[PDB]
Amino acid sequence: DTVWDPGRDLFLWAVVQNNRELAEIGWEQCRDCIAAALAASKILRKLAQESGEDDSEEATEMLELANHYEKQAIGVFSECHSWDAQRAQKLLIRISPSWGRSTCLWLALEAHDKSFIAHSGVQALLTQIWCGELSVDNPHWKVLLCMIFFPLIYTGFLTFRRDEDIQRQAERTEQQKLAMESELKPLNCSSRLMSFLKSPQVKFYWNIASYFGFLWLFAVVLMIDFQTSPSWRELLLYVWLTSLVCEEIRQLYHDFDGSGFRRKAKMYIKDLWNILDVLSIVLFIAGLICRLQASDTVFYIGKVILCIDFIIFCLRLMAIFSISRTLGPKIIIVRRMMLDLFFFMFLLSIWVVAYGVAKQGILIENEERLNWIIRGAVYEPYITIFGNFPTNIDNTLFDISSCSVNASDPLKPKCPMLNADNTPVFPEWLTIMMLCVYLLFANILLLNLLIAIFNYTFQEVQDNTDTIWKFQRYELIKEYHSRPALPPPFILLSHLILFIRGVFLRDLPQRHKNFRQELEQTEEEELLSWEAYMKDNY
Amino acid sequence: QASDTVFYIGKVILCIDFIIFCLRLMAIFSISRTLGPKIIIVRRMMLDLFFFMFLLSIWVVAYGVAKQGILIENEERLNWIIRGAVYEPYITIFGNFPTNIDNTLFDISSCSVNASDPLKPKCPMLNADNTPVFPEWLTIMMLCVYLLFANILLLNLLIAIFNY
Repeated sequence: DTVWDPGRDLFLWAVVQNNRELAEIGWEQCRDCIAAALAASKILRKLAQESGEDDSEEATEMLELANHYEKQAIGVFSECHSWDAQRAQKLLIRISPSWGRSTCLWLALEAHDKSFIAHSGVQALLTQIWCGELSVDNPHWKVLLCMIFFPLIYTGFLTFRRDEDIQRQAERTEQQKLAMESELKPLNCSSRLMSFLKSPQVKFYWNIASYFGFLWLFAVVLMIDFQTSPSWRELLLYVWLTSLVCEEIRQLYHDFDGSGFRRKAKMYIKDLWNILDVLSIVLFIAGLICRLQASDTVFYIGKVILCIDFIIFCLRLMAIFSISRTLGPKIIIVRRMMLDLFFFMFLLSIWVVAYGVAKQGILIENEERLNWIIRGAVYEPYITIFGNFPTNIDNTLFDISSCSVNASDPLKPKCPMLNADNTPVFPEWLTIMMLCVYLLFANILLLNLLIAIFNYTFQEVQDNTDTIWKFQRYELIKEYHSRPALPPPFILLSHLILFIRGVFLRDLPQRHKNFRQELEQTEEEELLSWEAYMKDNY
Repeated sequence: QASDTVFYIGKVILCIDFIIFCLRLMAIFSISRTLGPKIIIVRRMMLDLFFFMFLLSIWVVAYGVAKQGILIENEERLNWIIRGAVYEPYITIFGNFPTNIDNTLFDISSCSVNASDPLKPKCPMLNADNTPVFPEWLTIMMLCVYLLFANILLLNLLIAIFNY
């Protein structure tokens, strides 16, 4: 390892001391370019976010320089993409031996470069990867219908990359022959299908089908099949849950940056949507302990916890429907304004408690029943505000309250205090006027402010959305490419097969064999000379 | 065709087609400049509603299966399962909130028998006589959180799409 180029030594020495006029000379000397520019971007952003004490320097100069080298990298790549894209992707994938055998895409990905990853060629690369073996630009309706009937693929209803490239190559050859006048693999017949059943667009649909199947099975075990002893349906439930846990654990340790511990754990625990799986897998096991404990009263609470966890297992499907571009920026706007509602509800609750304590204090004597105090002080006003205003006026002296006794026990509040017989000493129209002022302040003045917050924020947030979704689009795609092909009911058998392959003591994976690529010698030399010529054009 | 039962369905299809013959008049009232760009805006945002309705329907099915699973034993009647699991929550969400609290132990449900047939659901399971073993205020609190998430958090997003 550690091959010698003179270029990166001078460039690195110029970069780490934050000197612009040396670095702009150094970059024109480097053999390969794009990897160097993105590497300098990552070095400077790490060095800025670590220092934090010399506020002026790190706050201005290093971030300006890092954004500048980001702009240089985008410019060089967009100049290479206009020429001939089919070598541009190989430029984007390859291992660069100069910078420590890391690739180029990973450097841009790690360094939080939102602007380089939104460039059109890299999005086309990700779409061509996620799209699998079957060629892109084929509409989803056809794809799902081909998933419905398996031999329609062998008949041919969706186009393929191999045959399109063969036809394009034959057309180019015919064009060259016609201009004169006046390499590419052939297509397989049987393995067509087995190659179709590995693209991630297929596995996402089979996994979402198995996820609806899990919801069906859990509902039919929870409502109908529950008993004090386990059935076969509940055993199928058990094993299918543990299969989901096992596939999550095996997709931890087989990712890239696999060497070492807790880095991917620190990556995973950071964000909000992982909390749901982390809660639910624990609470399910708590339910199984309580379920198997086999007691008189505990069995009830064990059913209770599991009925609570079904809400969570239903709730994490909405994050799965974040993938689509149409529903992508919708959820983040709902996520953004969650915080204000609790403080707003608190502000309203102060007002309703005040109204209730006043109302019950005015025309009612000291009542010894604390449950009647709370039910007529917080509850009845909180139930008043949402009813309709002609329905809300429910005010007479004597309908159901009883008070000759201290507190008729069977659900009777204390009567209002009376001066004349069947007459309130307090005028009823004072109650009417007070209730009108109260509900007038409640409806129009509070909730319309609450509404008014959301519309302005929604209008304001529109401009910056396009990028973060693309970054998350990569954050999704890499998972399913490292998942076994079988649906999750059988992921246990493939996990066992993977472990039995693993204990064989032989390990030469094709794991990410379309992410990390190592070139031959002459292809690399001609490629680097090509891109250096493109930089000198730029 | 002049049959016993087909004549009914033949009247049915024609009564369906009258909706369509009434529906194509709105496209005729696209000619005027005042009503011209109005219809295209309605036409543009049709697609999102189905996905939004699906997202809401997941939440209501979850709530219903939880609610009927908690305080009711295994019921053999599949029609009662679907009517108390999908329908009663889907009818709950559009009623008014004081009207929505319709919760007592014993009004119309009958369960000494496996399933009184004439439109009677199974009774909630009881510990004491005429008392739910499950506290009623837990049902109240759960329903408050449920309708709080249903009203303000979903449909205002649905509204917010159209204005922008």
